[PDB]
Amino acid sequence: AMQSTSNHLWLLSDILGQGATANVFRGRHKKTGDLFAIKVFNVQMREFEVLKKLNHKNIVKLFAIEEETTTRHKVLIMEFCPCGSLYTVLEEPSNAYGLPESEFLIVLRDVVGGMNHLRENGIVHRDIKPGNIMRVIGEDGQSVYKLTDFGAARETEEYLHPDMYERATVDLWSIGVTFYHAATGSLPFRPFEGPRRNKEVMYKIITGKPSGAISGVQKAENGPIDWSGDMPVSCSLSRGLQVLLTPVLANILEADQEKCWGFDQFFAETSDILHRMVIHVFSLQQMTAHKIYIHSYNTATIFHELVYKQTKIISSNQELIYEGRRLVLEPGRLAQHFPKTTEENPIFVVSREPLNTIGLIYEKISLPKVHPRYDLDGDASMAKAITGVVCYACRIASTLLLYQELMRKGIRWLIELIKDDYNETVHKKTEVVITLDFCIRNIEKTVKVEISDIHTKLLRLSSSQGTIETSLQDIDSRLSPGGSLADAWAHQEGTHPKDRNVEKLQVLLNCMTEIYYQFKKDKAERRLAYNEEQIHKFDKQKLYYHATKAMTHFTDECVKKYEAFLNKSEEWIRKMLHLRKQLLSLTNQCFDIEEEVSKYQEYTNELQET
Ligand SMILES: CCOC(=O)c1cc2c(=O)c3cc(C(C)C)ccc3oc2nc1N
Repeated sequence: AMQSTSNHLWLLSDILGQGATANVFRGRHKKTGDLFAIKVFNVQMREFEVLKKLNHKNIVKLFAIEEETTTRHKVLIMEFCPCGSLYTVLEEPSNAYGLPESEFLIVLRDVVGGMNHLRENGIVHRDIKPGNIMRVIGEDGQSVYKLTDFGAARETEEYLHPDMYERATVDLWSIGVTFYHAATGSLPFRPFEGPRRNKEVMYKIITGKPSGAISGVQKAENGPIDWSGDMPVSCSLSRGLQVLLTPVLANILEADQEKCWGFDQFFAETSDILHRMVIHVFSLQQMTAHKIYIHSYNTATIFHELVYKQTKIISSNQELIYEGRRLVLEPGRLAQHFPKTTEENPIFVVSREPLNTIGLIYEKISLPKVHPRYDLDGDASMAKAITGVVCYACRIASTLLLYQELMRKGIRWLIELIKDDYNETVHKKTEVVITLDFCIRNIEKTVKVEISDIHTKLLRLSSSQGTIETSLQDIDSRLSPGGSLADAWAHQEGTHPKDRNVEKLQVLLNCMTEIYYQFKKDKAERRLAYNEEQIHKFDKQKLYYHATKAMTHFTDECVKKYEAFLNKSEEWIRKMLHLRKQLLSLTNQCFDIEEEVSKYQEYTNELQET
């Protein structure tokens, strides 16, 4: 069967949504064949017309309105979103523990712009949720998010207000729940098992929320509630974004609506975050990657303060390396004039004073046990959770490999940087002995024409200078490829891209995703055949074997060699800082000596009787 209008037609199997006042399917155009969303509604045209006049990038554009053939049902033709809704995107195991940062900033940008455009024209939306946010591919390949379903008539639950759960600011609540869900991959207020079951406990978590906290989870049967005003360790965003995002959520999820943040200050603080640029920085001594969110007009002084807040490194000790060479940021240089940085090519921050080692902080997760009981909904949910765990193992393994590669590149540049400091001091020593060993014979040039006070002390300069000479060659001996500061252990420890460990985990991940997606098809068709049933259980045992092999290769290879590379890197960090301290001493001694040679080059020239 298929219904139609004057210009469109649509089957019934291609159904996307159904209500009591309208029914939404996908359909074509009789004259063009393009795909459109069709809301067959099953006076009121007043608000339909003013909604038809809208035109914004982040709004599902309501095209036209027509009449159906059989019944004169007033239908609405809308824009079709093949990629689905944000709720659909948050169910792919790649986003099980949070969206990527670039996609998260896209969501925050399009949602805020769409809501501002609705308040600007005076349209209210009660339940803003990931289901009401659609995804459409833009002309530049990047996702574009559009709003829909704002205006209906009736007769979710986890996104309601404490005033409303007993059955704008009230809508800003569902925004904070949506943004926490998109950033963490999970709901902020989770009772034990489904919130639909412990609906009475949900009211306890919402109204009894302490100020400043954003999360509350009950991890046991009738147990307690773990509160936190901080993002979980499994969050996909960087700490530079979490520090700017957390106060927004904490002050828009405020219980008493008298102290909600308000949309005006909300739109201002969000636009402040979106107008910022990102600068990738990598702490070589701490082995940590960072993303500094700074405005295009701030100075390098504020940049050093943000690096301090992420690393506890005093701005007076921050020394920067970029593309092999030094990087001196003037205290007034604007941020938009810095060198452009990526995750693969960041700015390296190092301090002359010793720093502790951290590495990568991730939450150790195990595999959940698979239930041999045949259950379409149970195995579909189990497959989703276990595939998201392997996705998390893929992301951590790729991050560990990037850390090791950035350590290898940063260490190489640091050694070639110390080499330049060495060749600078030798150039200065050779610049001052050219007058020391010269003026000492200028003295004896006058002797053959008391004075021993100069000689018996000037010889104490070359005495204290040859000690620097043998101390410089000892420093150079460590910079030799066989010295104590070798560069080969980085090529011997840890994992390399030629190992292709990330590709092996992604291959097992694609097999698990194929099985999970087939389980997603099985859950819909609530009954399977005998042969399809055996295939379902065969692939479930294959899910266990796939994830077991993935976790085994991850811990017994990716993690183990990473810990060995990091542990061997800490002793090289200590020895490197020891060499920089000695070289700085041998450097300043040449300066304190060159002022004495300049002091005695003129004392030997007395006044003459002329
Ligand atoms: C009332 C507003 O609803 C839309 O406007 C709209 C919605 C959707 C979808 O939820 C959708 C879902 C899927 C999967 C569940 C299979 C696939 C394609 C979809 O495409 C959509 N297009 C729309 N225009």
